[PDB]
Amino acid sequence: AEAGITGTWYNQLGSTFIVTAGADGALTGTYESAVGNAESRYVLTGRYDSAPATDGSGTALGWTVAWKNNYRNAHSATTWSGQYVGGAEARINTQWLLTSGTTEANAWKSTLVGHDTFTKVKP
Amino acid sequence: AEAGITGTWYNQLGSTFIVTAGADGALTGTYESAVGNAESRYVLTGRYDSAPATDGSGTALGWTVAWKNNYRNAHSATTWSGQYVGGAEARINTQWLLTSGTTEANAWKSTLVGHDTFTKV
Amino acid sequence: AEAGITGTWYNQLGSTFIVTAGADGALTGTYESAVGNAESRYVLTGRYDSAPATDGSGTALGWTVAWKNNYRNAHSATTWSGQYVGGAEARINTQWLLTSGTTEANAWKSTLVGHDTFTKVKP
Amino acid sequence: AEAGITGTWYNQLGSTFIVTAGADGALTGTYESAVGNAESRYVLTGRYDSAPATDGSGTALGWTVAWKNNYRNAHSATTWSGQYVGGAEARINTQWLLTSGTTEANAWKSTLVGHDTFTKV
Ligand SMILES: O=C(O)CCCC[C@@H]1SC[C@@H]2NC(=O)N[C@@H]21
Ligand SMILES: O=C(O)CCCC[C@@H]1SC[C@@H]2NC(=O)N[C@@H]21
Ligand SMILES: O=C(O)CCCC[C@@H]1SC[C@@H]2NC(=O)N[C@@H]21
Ligand SMILES: O=C(O)CCCC[C@@H]1SC[C@@H]2NC(=O)N[C@@H]21
Repeated sequence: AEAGITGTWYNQLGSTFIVTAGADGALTGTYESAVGNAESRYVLTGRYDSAPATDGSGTALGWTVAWKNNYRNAHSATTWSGQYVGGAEARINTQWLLTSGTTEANAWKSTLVGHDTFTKVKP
Repeated sequence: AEAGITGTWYNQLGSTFIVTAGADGALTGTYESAVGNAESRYVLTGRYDSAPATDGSGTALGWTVAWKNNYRNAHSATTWSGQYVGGAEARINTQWLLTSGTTEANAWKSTLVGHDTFTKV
Repeated sequence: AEAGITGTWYNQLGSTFIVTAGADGALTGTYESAVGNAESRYVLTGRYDSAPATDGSGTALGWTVAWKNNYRNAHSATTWSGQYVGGAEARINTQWLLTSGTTEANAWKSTLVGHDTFTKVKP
Repeated sequence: AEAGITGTWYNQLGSTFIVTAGADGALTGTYESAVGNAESRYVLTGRYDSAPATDGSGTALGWTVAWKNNYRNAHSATTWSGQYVGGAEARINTQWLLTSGTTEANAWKSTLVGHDTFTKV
């Protein structure tokens, strides 16, 4: 649900995700990573299922962050694909892909894969 | 500059991707899939490096599509992560993650992974 | 190390992994999954770095299980790629790919991706 | 039966894969990579469906290579998961995970993902 997704979330690495879920299925906010070639906040944009199933299923969503802001440019972008599970302890479970720009030759080693779990902070 | 990312692209499955790249890094557009539980167009939003390195490297980017529109709701979302290479034959080489909303018990098989290559041909 | 890897391991889904690490970098054993179209034990084969780095790095390894035994055939195979971290609480952290045989047409949806963490049981 | 998996295959990077498939599902052989921190041949072991479905589907399989041999030790291992399709032009279509041994702090960037297509050409 939008209200459930909107808020401040943190993951196991200590990164911060601030997001607003719009009525049209949109997600906008900023992301701050605790690791990597990144500093300060970066803009994020994404989409989510604004009409999930009426059962105990998670709400599918995803977002992207290109790691360029006014202070650094890492020449990379990460996309997180996962689901939102609301409740007393709401979590967003994801798997992500991080692609770095490379020459054709090194293209075989351009993408990392991992997974992150986010916990919502009260409010 | 010289990022002919804006345009209509097609992938090996015959899906169509129409995007606009903004000077500061935004990507907006619509996606139409030739396969799956989808029909007509869906809204996409992403980001790209608006200042790629000045060496022979590609431009990293990514975008998301939540598979809900006025015709169907597949309760899933796909994110594509990859890089753009321009020139005579410009291509966008990606790897994607498709997550469906499941119950806890089926969370272990909620995500598919694949790769798509787009061209303007 | 071989001695450290050899043993019985379980993951968060309740699946069992019994393995022997050979001096030549080989892994052989059986796997029993708590979920899926599987029943009883399946043979597994893999390899590991028999000469890791002398630091606090994990030992890279991977193994495969084709889901066919004398009782079922799911027409699929899973490969786990990860690292072994030994110590008092040794763990094997992995990411896996599960490919199902399909017709060319449905090949775009043939592979699932996930991650599993294994805990070693005493002995 | 009719699984011409045994043989010498090559992928788009020019790497060579020589494998033998056993009647009960084992795969054994050697791998030589044209890229990376590797040189000469490495041992591979895997498994495949020795009884694939009798419809027009491919044969699922997978194999592992730990990148250590008498010449180099890259402290990494790659696993390829995919399916074999035979016929005039037989191919093995895969997705792979390459994990390097890291310290805890760098565990978040320990794994690369990619895709390789093999042919006997
Ligand atoms: O190093 C880079 O190229 C940019 C920073 C990447 C940080 C990654 S994105 C996935 C993972 N989750 C995080 O919170 N941070 C890392
Ligand atoms: O079935 C669904 O859940 C919605 C359609 C999914 C279509 C996928 S997304 C990745 C791949 N690339 C495409 O162009 N279409 C498929
Ligand atoms: O359903 C199938 O095709 C065969 C069983 C798959 C079980 C998978 S493999 C990865 C994950 N980890 C487990 O312990 N079980 C599931
Ligand atoms: O650099 C290393 O760690 C060892 C060599 C890795 C080579 C990889 S494995 C996947 C891809 N396919 C190949 O044929 N080679 C690269």
